[PDB]
Amino acid sequence: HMKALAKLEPGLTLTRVKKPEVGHNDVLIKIRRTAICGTDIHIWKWDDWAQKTIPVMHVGHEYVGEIVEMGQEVRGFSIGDRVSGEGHITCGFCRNCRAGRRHLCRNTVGVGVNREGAFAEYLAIPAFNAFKIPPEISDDLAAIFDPFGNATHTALSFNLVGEDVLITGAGPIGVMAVAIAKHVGARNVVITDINDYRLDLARRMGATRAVNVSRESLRDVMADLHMTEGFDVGLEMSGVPSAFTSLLESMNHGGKVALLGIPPAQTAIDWNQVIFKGLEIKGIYGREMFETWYKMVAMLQSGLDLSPIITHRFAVDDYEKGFAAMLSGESGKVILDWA
Amino acid sequence: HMKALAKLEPGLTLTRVKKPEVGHNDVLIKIRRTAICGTDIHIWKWDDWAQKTIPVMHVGHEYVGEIVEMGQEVRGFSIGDRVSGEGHITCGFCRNCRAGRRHLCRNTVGVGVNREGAFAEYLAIPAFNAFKIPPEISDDLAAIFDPFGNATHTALSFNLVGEDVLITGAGPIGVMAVAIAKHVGARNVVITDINDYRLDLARRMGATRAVNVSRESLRDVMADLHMTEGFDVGLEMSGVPSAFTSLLESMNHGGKVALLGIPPAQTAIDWNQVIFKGLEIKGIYGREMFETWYKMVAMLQSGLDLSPIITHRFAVDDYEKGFAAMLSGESGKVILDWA
Ligand SMILES: [Ca+2]
Ligand SMILES: [Ca+2]
Ligand SMILES: [Ca+2]
Ligand SMILES: [Ca+2]
Ligand SMILES: [Zn+2]
Ligand SMILES: [Zn+2]
Repeated sequence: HMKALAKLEPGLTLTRVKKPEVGHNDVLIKIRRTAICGTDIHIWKWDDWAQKTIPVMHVGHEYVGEIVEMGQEVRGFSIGDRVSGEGHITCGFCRNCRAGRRHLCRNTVGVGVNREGAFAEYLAIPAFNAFKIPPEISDDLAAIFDPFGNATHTALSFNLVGEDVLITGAGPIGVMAVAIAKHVGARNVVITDINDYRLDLARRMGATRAVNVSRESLRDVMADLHMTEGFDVGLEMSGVPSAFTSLLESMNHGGKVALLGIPPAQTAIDWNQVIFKGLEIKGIYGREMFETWYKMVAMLQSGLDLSPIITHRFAVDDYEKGFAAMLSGESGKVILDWA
Repeated sequence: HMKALAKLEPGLTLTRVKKPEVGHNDVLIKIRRTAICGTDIHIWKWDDWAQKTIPVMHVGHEYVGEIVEMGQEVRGFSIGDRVSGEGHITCGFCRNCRAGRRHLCRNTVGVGVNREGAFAEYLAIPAFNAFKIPPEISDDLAAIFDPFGNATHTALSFNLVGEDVLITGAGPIGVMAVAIAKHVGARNVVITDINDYRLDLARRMGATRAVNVSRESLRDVMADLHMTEGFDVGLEMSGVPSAFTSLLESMNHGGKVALLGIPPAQTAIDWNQVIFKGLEIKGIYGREMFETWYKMVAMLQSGLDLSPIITHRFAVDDYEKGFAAMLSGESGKVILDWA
């Protein structure tokens, strides 16, 4: 049996459950660190989709661990390799899985959502959903590779060299996009939100301005920076309609927009912004490919500093405090330690 | 004095007006052919914007003619050169005009809208808004260079080689985009509308299928062509919300969308189509640059056949019949002759 954080009955209980089975193509991962994700607080809340999807089962899916066992068909891994992995495990043999487009596999299950999650001592997943972490990258950073991949997918969508970048949303992914943008040559990087704590973190991660748009005018900020013509690149991270609206209004002619945050169903936009300015809008799908993760590793190996994004660390026994910190909204990523 | 087609009092009267003045940087064009544009029928109707903007003045802006006079500062033109030209004349000396982005000039006037138009024996415009037509291109084709430029701007936005292309809207610009798409290597080219006449013209210009979506199911058509995965490229020409909705639903993963038609203000779209499929959406601004027109000439010189797009020709005295044909909706482009 193994210790785990489960939805036994809101909240999560520190339960105890049997270890997972290892198929012919599975790796067995002994978990070292797990981050608390935005999906996780929905489960903790026993909220909308939480009451509709969780089997009731331990949750979680942002993790790093060391391989302790593998099936007899697993290729390319040693016992002892440190790995992180994706949030959704796929079939691995369909045409789409075989070509790396596992976001297209017709049989995806969510780790910690549809099946056993990473909030347990041991995690079994298919080898093709695992990603080896090199020893120069810490466990805490490895544990957030999945949201880092979304930030990278969004922020590297366009060339940023000497470009002015607007980011709407200072959640963890938006804050990582700030640091990426400066790393890859952006000029002005302006991020907006309504949370002073999250924006202060963004400033510490290199934002030119971190603008609380309920306290300060984005237009004023642009005039302060001598860029009244508008931004070259906009990364929409929040999914909030007013943020999207303000981002489109703030783009210059020929501006490029990456859409990561998911708008509500009846979101109307001013398509005159898109057409008259010739904007390019690119949807950033949720489940990035491992080619993104290889660029992630390379950036970390080049001195990209993501460390400020980790604001709280707790032992797994003290998981209650980690969800509290996440809930306040005054946190970056929160790490649970399983040592 | 010169003969002209004016809004003297709905409809347009064959009036008689003084010739235009020639500034230092103007060319004076003796008009040969003029096409009836979608803006023109709005003026003929005395409709929404027509009652709000026309000075009451001769209208029109799709033209070809021969230069008969020029100002003393005009460069690069001979008396006798055949020219077409853009729908909006600009200042020509601002930073944006000097770099060819006259769609960005802060002082643009609409030919036949804000100022004297092309429905007259003589037309004066700034030399930098004129474009020389080579002798191997007929006058009738030259007269439609402006909508042809919009079709080219839209259809060449993406690489089409071996790609399946969906075009929504079989107006003249959509029909020209069909012929362009096949010329530049597209595989399946499917166009939709609700007008059987316009679709039949599209079929004659090379459409794989021309689908009346009130009589026939686009989904059925795609299953007939073994492309259930969806289209690679979608060109939205109509501005109709249901057409836009159906186009987004019909794109495959990684699909590319060019947005030429202008949606109504409160158009909501399903952004899940954009994000989950990773679609790329590009706004096609109304006033394309002359780099587009040079590609247009090159395609015509390579055997692109636009001739079927001209469905009616009338003398200028018989202009009443030309507006009648345009109004029925059973026409391609309609040419008025001024010889
Ligand atoms: Ca991810
Ligand atoms: Ca710039
Ligand atoms: Ca045009
Ligand atoms: Ca295809
Ligand atoms: Zn699969
Ligand atoms: Zn200008």
